[PDB]
Amino acid sequence: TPHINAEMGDFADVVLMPGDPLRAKFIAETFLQDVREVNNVRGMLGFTGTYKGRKISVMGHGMGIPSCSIYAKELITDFGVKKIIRVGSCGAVRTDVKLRDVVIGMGACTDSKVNRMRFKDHDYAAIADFEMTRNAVDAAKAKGVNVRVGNLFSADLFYTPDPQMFDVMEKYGILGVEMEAAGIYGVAAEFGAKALTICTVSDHIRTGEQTTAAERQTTFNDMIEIALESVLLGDNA
Amino acid sequence: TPHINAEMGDFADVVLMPGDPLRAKFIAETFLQDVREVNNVRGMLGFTGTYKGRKISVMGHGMGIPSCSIYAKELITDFGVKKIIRVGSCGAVRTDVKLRDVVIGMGACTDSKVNRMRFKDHDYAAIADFEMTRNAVDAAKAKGVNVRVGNLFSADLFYTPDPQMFDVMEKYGILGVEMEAAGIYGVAAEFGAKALTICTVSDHIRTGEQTTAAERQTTFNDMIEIALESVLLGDNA
Amino acid sequence: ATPHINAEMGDFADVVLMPGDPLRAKFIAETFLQDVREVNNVRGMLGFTGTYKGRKISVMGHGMGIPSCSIYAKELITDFGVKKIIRVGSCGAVRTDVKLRDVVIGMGACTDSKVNRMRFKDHDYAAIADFEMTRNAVDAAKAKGVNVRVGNLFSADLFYTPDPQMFDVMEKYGILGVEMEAAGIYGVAAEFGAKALTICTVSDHIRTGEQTTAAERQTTFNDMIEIALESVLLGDNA
Amino acid sequence: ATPHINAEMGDFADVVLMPGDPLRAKFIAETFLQDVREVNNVRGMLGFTGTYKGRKISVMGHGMGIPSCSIYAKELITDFGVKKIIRVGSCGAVRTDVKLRDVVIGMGACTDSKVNRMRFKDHDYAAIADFEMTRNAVDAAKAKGVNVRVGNLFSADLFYTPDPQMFDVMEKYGILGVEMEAAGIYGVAAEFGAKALTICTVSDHIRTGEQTTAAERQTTFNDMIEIALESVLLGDNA
Amino acid sequence: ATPHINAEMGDFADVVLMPGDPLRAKFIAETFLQDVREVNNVRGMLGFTGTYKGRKISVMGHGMGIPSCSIYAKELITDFGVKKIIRVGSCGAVRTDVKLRDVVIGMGACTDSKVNRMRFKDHDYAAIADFEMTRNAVDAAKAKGVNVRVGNLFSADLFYTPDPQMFDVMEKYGILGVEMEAAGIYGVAAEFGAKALTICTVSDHIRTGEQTTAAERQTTFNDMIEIALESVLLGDNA
Amino acid sequence: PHINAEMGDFADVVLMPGDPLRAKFIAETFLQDVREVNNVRGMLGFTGTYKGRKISVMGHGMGIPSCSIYAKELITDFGVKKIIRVGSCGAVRTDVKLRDVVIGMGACTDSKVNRMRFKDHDYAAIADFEMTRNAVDAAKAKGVNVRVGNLFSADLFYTPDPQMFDVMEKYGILGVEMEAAGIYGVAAEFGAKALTICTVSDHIRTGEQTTAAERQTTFNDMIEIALESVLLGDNA
Ligand SMILES: O=c1[nH]cnc2c(C[N@@H+]3C[C@H](CO)[C@@H](O)C3)c[nH]c12
Ligand SMILES: O=c1[nH]cnc2c(C[N@@H+]3C[C@H](CO)[C@@H](O)C3)c[nH]c12
Ligand SMILES: O=c1[nH]cnc2c(C[N@@H+]3C[C@H](CO)[C@@H](O)C3)c[nH]c12
Ligand SMILES: O=c1[nH]cnc2c(C[N@@H+]3C[C@H](CO)[C@@H](O)C3)c[nH]c12
Ligand SMILES: O=c1[nH]cnc2c(C[N@@H+]3C[C@H](CO)[C@@H](O)C3)c[nH]c12
Ligand SMILES: O=c1[nH]cnc2c(C[N@@H+]3C[C@H](CO)[C@@H](O)C3)c[nH]c12
Repeated sequence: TPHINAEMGDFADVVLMPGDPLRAKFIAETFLQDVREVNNVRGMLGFTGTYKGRKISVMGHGMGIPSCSIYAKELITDFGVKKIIRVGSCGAVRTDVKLRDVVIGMGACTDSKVNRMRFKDHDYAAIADFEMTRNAVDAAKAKGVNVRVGNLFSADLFYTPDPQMFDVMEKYGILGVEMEAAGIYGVAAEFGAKALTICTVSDHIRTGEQTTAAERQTTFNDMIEIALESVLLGDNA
Repeated sequence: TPHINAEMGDFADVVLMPGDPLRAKFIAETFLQDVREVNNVRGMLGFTGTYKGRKISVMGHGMGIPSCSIYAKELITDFGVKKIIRVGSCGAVRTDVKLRDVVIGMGACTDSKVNRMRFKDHDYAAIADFEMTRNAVDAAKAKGVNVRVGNLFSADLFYTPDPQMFDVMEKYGILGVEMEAAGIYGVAAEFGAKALTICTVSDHIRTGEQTTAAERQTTFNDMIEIALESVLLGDNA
Repeated sequence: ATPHINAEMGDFADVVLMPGDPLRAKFIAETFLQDVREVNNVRGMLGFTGTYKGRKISVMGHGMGIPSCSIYAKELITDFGVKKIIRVGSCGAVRTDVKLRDVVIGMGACTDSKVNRMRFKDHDYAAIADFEMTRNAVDAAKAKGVNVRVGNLFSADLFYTPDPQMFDVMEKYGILGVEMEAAGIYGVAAEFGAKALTICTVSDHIRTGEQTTAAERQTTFNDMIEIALESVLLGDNA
Repeated sequence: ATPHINAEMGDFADVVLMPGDPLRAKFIAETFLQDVREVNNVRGMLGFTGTYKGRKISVMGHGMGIPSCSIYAKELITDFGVKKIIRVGSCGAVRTDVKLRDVVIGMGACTDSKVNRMRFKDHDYAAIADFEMTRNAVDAAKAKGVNVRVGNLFSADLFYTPDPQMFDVMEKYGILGVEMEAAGIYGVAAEFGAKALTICTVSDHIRTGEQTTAAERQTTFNDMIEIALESVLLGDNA
Repeated sequence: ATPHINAEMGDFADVVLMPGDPLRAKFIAETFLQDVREVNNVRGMLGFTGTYKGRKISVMGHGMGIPSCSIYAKELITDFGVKKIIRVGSCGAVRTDVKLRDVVIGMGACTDSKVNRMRFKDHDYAAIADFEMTRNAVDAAKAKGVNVRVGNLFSADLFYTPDPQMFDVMEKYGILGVEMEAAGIYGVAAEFGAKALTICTVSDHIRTGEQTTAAERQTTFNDMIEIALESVLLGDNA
Repeated sequence: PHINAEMGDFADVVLMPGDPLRAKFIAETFLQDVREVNNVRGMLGFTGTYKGRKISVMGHGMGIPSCSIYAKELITDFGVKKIIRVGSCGAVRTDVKLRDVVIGMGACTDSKVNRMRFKDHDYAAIADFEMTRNAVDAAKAKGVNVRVGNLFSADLFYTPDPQMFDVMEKYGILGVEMEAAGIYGVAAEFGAKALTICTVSDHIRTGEQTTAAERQTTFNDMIEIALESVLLGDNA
């Protein structure tokens, strides 16, 4: 394809995907052994290595539902990928969610039309795989990292013309605003694979508190430990 | 209210709700001790008793999203109910789902407009509470009952003018078609409570197999054992 | 053979009155009809057949909301040969000039349900009653000396609506009562080639909170039933 | 004055018949009314006032389509005090049992326009006629010996539709005629607190392709006009 | 042979100027063309053909609103061989920097109609003009010394809108004028493989309340006509 | 969070491909005195001169949600007046061929973004007229045949509704890409100007495809046209 210049075999059966290809590089270099770069078309870096002896890939998916939908579809159909774990950032709308909290999207709401296009303009509930979600919760408990599990909201406009929607999201308990989960979940169902999104809170939409671009690139490590350990728990169940 | 003729305290903090009030009567009489009838307005029978010493209520919610939304809302706001477990029936679209299989709706798709009305016409992912879902999966393992966990589809028209939509549901891995879960999940989120739907497959939309009215009323009991045992798991943290 | 109705063909009259509440159906049958038999009780959704002034009449609950009544209406028509359904409901008022216990006739029913969009290529289906059944009801009310208003109902999906401002829009557009069923019954009647009408008694005022008791709703809205039954006789004789 | 009507208050009767075609309005005024004066001609949209059997009546074109007729109907109601509008239209049939020159009465009007969604918070507004006006029309037809059907019209935005399959849906749902205006007139009437009814003569059959000529539509659809005018007299007399 | 146009193939030029108002079409033809003949008068929708500087040109009313103009535009294209339509309309301004009598050129047209959703599987169809026709109009305006703005129109279905707040949105997004047709004409031109452009003169200012008279709209918006006619000659000579 | 540059680092005109490596190629190949001004998330951006005139080029990533972020921030935070997207697209018409250049006077879409801006009505996502004319005139001067008309900005490359391509073809859509309608909505929202010019990299019907290297470094016509169009705009 125009998007992935790898050969079949180059990816593991599980791929962790941040939006930022530079965070994918940092993740692979910091957590994995015997790392090879396996993709670089359009600068969208992907890598394969081992974590505690288990093959794991890590590859950026870019920002937004249309970008990540391409990469996730191709990994599943063209490279045999079974599980995708998005390891993202997100913005908090709830006053009881703080910067650097880790949130797990058992569901993802969205203002995109992509799932309506798949589902005859009805409401498709964009959900994670249950066992992957359980694995992540159990991994977080073993690492002593607090998590909340619930709904994300995958937005199409970061610079939204309707900020009042944040109040609606908050009323409905949305844990974090990001731009991808509902898309990845729709692709996973469409093409018969499994996915989960875990995010670290990088911005507070109410308070204005934020992290730097450097922090987002190299500093959200709890979520990656949880993600990797969750894979091992899923293998051994 | 016009729908419930009970006093606060008459209901437990957890209520199991089938659509059929006669199934509610059967559940209470068969599984609970010291049962009392606490509601009978419009014939929508509700009961309260104990299960292994633990206070539990069971009450009908009627058919369809508009019916069950009324009862779920009132139990939460007027009677202090913290958890609702819908114990329903459903129609299968998948070739690997059989009559009497028990399915757990971690999400519920829908063709209703009710969540759009709540959510500014965007896609609200109607999801169960994660811990209640985990409790149900764990209770099923302990009871030796096979389950599948994933998406239900809550339909507004049992007699649908669009049977092709079943093919779409199948392609997206929908485990069962019922008429309520998405509405119950929307209410639970709106009013700050927790819910889960567990259903027994009563019809197969592809094979044409159907159970009788009597079977639906009194024979789908694995789901009830799972529901009740899941409550006890939830209490024990 | 259906999961919803445990009757045999023949058990229902060609005209069925339908309240949402099966206990109201029981009260209607026992109060207004002779030689009554119970003909359905699956899911507690009581139905009955008797005679009114010698004419066969059935009365059966349809439950709350469009998805509930759609199932029962469809089955009565296709499986039991029912020609006419008259919903005999309650409703909540939004207009200042509509009062508790007024009787309102839904020539049309607006809705916030998606069911008619599903039937009609996502366009606007005008959910309307049968014209002659509507005329029969107006004439029967006139003959009884009971005032009625004839116009639009609004069939809501959420009794506990997250958008109460919509009641203002309903009032501005002259909606006579809010209930939860008419637009669904009208869509089923058109889909399956039968006739329907919804008549409702105002049981609540949505602006003021004025309310009737559960017992009042179940046994006490009699004018609408006399109007419904007499309207059937007018229709037979026309 | 508005850009659309160059008449003075008082120039219109409290009842206005409205065909889409200003030349049919001219025909109606010349053929059925006495003491006629022309009261509007802006944009060629001819309107007239005279008397029928002594009763003041106006007749004015509304143009083709919902956006055109919405402008005229609103202004007549709010600026000229009009109480009742009877659209006297043509329509295209989709049913086999509906034939050229049949008269149909639109107790409701479905639509593929977005205008009533704009008025009604994107829900389904059931665009309905006034009940008494409808009854008056049905009764007048009976007195004139003209067979009518009473039911749903479908008010299309696109005469040359990109979705002819929709006609099959219309036919299933018993749609009596396809025109382009009623649902818009009924929305305006409700919005601004007046009463309206649409009566149409079948001028095309969508299935057989048979079409009446322009001249036949302009000056030959007498039954619907006789029905409309007599229906007004019925409405006056309770 | 259509119900809407009583003309023969060849009666129309390959280019037709279309205002909404048939009386403006008459004024345009009589004022600007030589050897004029009337070629349509069905429904009072006057159409004419003559020459401009020796070049055959037609001018015909399209009526108010998308459904009206969609019928005439389609038939001109498919039945009379028309290749270009230039709508020469009026519009209402929402911007503070747009004044009465300004000429605006609609390289695009937004809309609240459902017609393009019906053509385009309920997605967003960008209703655009033909580029070269747009260029020709800009260049003709420069040659005629007439200031123009080129950008988006908004084609409304409800002149009497229940949502005046939308004007604030239009203004934010730079909408140059509110009219009722352009999006519909552009949708038909794309559907049937022809070319269109809408040029409008500001007749009302929605914020200041300034309004031109019916007479002004009919006969005084002539800069846009000079631009339209000269733009055709440029298009021929490219 | 997305751009690590100071005010003044971008020219008033920015060319934007989706591919940051194509941005690098454009800067290296067509501009002088180039410096890299952004690299956050790998989304490379550069500023240099074309025939003496200051010009920037920066990737926008794939899809409406990605490019809407970059375009917004360039306008509001970096004072950018004109954005010219220099993209690829897939053809659906039989008379549109690989390597053909197409100019999006308008962009249709299946995204909800403009509905969210425009009270759920139809916003006609259009280019700036003069930028469009400049590009057409520049193409004529370069002797490059262009078609000018509607693009279609898709949200799903791997669409579940391939029948829609038939509808696009009927309606004359020149190319399918994933960005224009979003960039045009942002430009209107924040009061700037934009145009999309694309090279056909795929034929959606025939299956003809250019390689990834071809997309990255061989679509020169559209770049020459974009840069020359800027000079025409300066001088008109
Ligand atoms: O405030 C926000 N709104 C929407 N998404 C995010 C995210 C998550 N990301 C990061 C990135 C946009 O900065 C896109 O991939 C989605 C962090 N903060 C926010
Ligand atoms: O085939 C089906 N379609 C939709 N729902 C159900 C259900 C679940 N219920 C049972 C009941 C309708 O029979 C309503 O409460 C939803 C079982 N089978 C089906
Ligand atoms: O305030 C109201 N909102 C909606 N419906 C009703 C009705 C009519 N019914 C009664 C019942 C809900 O109480 C449902 O079947 C529709 C009475 N009051 C109201
Ligand atoms: O075949 C049809 N389709 C839609 N409308 C009409 C009508 C009614 N009119 C007549 C006119 C278009 O001819 C417009 O005002 C609506 C007659 N025939 C048809
Ligand atoms: O304020 C306005 N709103 C909508 N359209 C127009 C127009 C343009 N026309 C004129 C005519 C309505 O007066 C219809 O054909 C559209 C001028 N002013 C306005
Ligand atoms: O076949 C296609 N469908 C949708 N977009 C494109 C494009 C244009 N791009 C390239 C890139 C996806 O390959 C995204 O930025 C939009 C080229 N070919 C196609």
